[PDB]
Amino acid sequence: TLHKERRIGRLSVLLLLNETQVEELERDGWKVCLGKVGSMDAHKVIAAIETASKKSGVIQSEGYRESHALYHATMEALHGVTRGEMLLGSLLRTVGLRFAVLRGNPYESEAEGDWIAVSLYGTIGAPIKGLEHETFGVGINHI
Amino acid sequence: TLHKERRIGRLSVLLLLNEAESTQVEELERDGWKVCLGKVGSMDAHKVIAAIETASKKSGVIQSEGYRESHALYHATMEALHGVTRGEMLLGSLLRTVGLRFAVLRGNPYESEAEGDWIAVSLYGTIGAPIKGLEHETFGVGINHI
Amino acid sequence: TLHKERRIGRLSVLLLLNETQVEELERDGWKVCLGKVGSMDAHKVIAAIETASKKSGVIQSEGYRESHALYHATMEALHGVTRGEMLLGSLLRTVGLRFAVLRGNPYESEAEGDWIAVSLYGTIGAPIKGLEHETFGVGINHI
Amino acid sequence: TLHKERRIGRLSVLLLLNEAESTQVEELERDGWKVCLGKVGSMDAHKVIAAIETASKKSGVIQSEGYRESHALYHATMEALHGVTRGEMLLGSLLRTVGLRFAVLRGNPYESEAEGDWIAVSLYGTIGAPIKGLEHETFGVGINHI
Amino acid sequence: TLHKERRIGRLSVLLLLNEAESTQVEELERDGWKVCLGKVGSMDAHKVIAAIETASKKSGVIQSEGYRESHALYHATMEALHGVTRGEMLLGSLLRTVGLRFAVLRGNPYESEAEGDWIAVSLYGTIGAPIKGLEHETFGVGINHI
Amino acid sequence: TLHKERRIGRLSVLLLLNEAESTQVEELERDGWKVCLGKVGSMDAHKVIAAIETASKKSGVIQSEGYRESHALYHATMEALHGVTRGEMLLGSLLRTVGLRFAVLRGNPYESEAEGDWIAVSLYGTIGAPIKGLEHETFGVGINHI
Ligand SMILES: N[C@@H](Cc1c[nH]c[nH+]1)C(=O)O
Ligand SMILES: N[C@@H](Cc1c[nH]c[nH+]1)C(=O)O
Ligand SMILES: N[C@@H](Cc1c[nH]c[nH+]1)C(=O)O
Ligand SMILES: N[C@@H](Cc1c[nH]c[nH+]1)C(=O)O
Ligand SMILES: N[C@@H](Cc1c[nH]c[nH+]1)C(=O)O
Ligand SMILES: N[C@@H](Cc1c[nH]c[nH+]1)C(=O)O
Ligand SMILES: [Mn+2]
Ligand SMILES: [Mn+2]
Ligand SMILES: [Mn+2]
Ligand SMILES: [Mn+2]
Ligand SMILES: [Mn+2]
Ligand SMILES: [Mn+2]
Repeated sequence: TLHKERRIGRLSVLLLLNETQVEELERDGWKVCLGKVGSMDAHKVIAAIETASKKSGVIQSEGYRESHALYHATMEALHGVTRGEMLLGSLLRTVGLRFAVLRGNPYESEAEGDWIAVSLYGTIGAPIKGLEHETFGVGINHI
Repeated sequence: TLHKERRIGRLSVLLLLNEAESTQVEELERDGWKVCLGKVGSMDAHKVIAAIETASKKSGVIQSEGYRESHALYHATMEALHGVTRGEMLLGSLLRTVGLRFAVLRGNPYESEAEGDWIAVSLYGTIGAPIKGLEHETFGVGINHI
Repeated sequence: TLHKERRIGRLSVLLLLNETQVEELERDGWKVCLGKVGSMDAHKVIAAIETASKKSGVIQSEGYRESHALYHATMEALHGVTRGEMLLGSLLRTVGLRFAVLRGNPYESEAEGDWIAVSLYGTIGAPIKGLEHETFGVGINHI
Repeated sequence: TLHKERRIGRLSVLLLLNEAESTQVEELERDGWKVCLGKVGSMDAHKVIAAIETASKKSGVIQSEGYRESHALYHATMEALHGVTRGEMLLGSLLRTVGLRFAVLRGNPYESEAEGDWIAVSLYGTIGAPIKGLEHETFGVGINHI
Repeated sequence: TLHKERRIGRLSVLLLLNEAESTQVEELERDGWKVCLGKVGSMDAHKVIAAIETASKKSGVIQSEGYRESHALYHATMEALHGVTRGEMLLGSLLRTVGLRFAVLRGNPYESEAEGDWIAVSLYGTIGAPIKGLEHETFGVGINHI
Repeated sequence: TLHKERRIGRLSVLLLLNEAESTQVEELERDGWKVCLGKVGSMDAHKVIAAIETASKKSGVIQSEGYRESHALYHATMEALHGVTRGEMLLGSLLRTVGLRFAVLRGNPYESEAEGDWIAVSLYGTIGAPIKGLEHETFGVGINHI
């Protein structure tokens, strides 16, 4: 059962859209990461979220287990951004994204352990400036 | 070019995530924005499409008669369900259910008036098993022209 | 190398859209089947094409090999009709379709054997009359 | 309701499959139809999207300036590539190539003028390995509102 | 680094395809593996998932309480179904059915004791028309951290 | 009806996972099966496909000339890749790579001599980040009539 006050998905988004909310979240038991990425190569958008998440202390740089949790969460977020085909550049479109990574327990029971949320917000469009609209994605996984 | 003050997607989400109590709906409307808000919980994805659709028709978000409007919204709803289902646009057949809250926002988000009106379909809620506690959050935003 | 005069895909479509072209095609070495299907259940659209194909002599009712060839071809056609999600009814949409099945060799070499083409044309829309547009699909497989 | 005389999809295909030599383009145009025709062969799917797009811009099928037009056509091209790729919208990364012919038709296909204008993207050609003979036919039709 | 002697994927599959007075489930358990075997035949995916989840909770492979382990086993099954369905995670609605045998394995397949527990869902059986003899083999394996 | 002794899927997989002075390829060939084994590691799907196709044509599993058998082996590989990629048939473009071992088997797995020849492509290895130790097992099997 989700704890009304710690819905990690909702929080990672509210954090992503508003222009230190991080301090507040960190004051509560949240591990938080933030970054920007503009690319037409999905692997760059993925490598950046991983690099940022490991740089800050959101997930362990050592081992595979947390990288697995984060990778799959990003994949679930990239789904909301690409809507059907997980392709950017190859389908003549590129993204300018802002992302947010949260790690912690969103449930009432302490036995649920930590979970990780990957959130993406920005524009998706043609390889030109004024040719795009908003794109959103949120990935949630157990870690 | 886009607007810092009129990003239909961002806005539509803000309204979706906020519980109370103030009227963020009044603000958007007063500002040339057609807005809809409803909540749907189903094991059938078609019920979620119908729900949003109908509400978008009662509240003059889109036109009740015709198809051109109902079409731009169908794909918006669809593109919103991708973020929600992430891969397989299936719920009950995949032993999963959704408890959702939705927001349909219609209006032009561009600096240039020539871009015409657009519509966004944002979704939020939970996705998990048929049983109550087992689940986590699920998000989805769809932006179509109209 | 395809034989300019016997492009099975092109022929199954030209046959599907025009209001006996079948006789002519049959006069050449083509096995042809025709039918109509209106449904919100994909399995019905699939079972009809199979039933029609076996009734007429397009494929063998006996055995699995030809049913396999036809099933996969229909699946490839259903892709063009559903565009992304192979769902009709469950995604609040239904179809009224006309289909065409062709069997024969479309290549210059006789060693290419027979191939089978599944073609679909009609409307895809809401569970209401004047709320739809055209949908098309063509599946091609070796048999 | 639809028209027996103005089904943008059916028509767009007829023009695509016919080789000569008469001018079926003259007929459609004379009858309030924006029409485009080109051929593209690529191992890169983006080149097929660009090709159709650009031609639709040179020939005033859609508007060169703005986005609202370029958007309705992108999804049409996309929905057309589903019929072509059938599952994975990939070509070269899946060791396959396409030799295509495309037709972009813009105009209203409904009995009621209120439905506004629509655009269809039909594709036809071959899909097979990089080598010449190895391949079979491939078809795809995309219909978006605009 | 995957400990060459404890490759959870490979083992679960070998168990799955083994015709054997010789219990392999015994060895696997003597060694720290929690093992579960089953069989479910159906034209409904949600029944296969359900069948695997219930067998897993009854035997001790995963916890009956809490979401965490259920979430882990769910996505793992999902990934195994991908191999079985190859494209469209649908059975009856695409006029096809499956007769599966299934293994679920839990343990640490790595050298480092920090990797913790992982889980593998493995499927093997047939897939084909509702009619008895028209079908061919199908296989699927999903691995996930738990 | 799948002849219990010649289940092409199961065999190809067992061969794939077998550590063995004991050649199984021998028995399979003594019995009418055309067998091919290989290994390809890469972050490019088109290389895996290519690798399988070349090995298959060099050894005699499929004809080097004509499209028919190539078309058969192509879709079969495609279906096997689905299990390996589970959702997105992409490797490097999704920051991941695979180290596969592969078997290709050709023969009639049915009782009736009319079913003719069928073909199975089976894959097993790892999938994970470009960096050495971060990965887990992956499996895939595609069956098709040839
Ligand atoms: N609007 C498109 C992206 C795009 C590319 N070019 C123009 N638009 C989408 O939904 O992804
Ligand atoms: N975790 C699943 C939903 C679910 C099904 N059962 C339990 N949870 C998802 O991401 O959609
Ligand atoms: N036009 C939709 C179908 C639909 C259902 N309801 C309205 N439209 C499509 O592309 O499939
Ligand atoms: N047959 C493949 C294309 C192909 C690749 N290589 C040979 N043919 C398809 O249906 O797309
Ligand atoms: N051969 C089909 C199953 C099937 C349906 N009808 C006949 N066979 C598959 O690969 O899923
Ligand atoms: N675990 C991923 C592969 C991966 C990419 N990065 C790390 N691991 C998969 O299931 O494909
Ligand atoms: Mn993984
Ligand atoms: Mn549509
Ligand atoms: Mn099959
Ligand atoms: Mn778009
Ligand atoms: Mn989940
Ligand atoms: Mn093919």
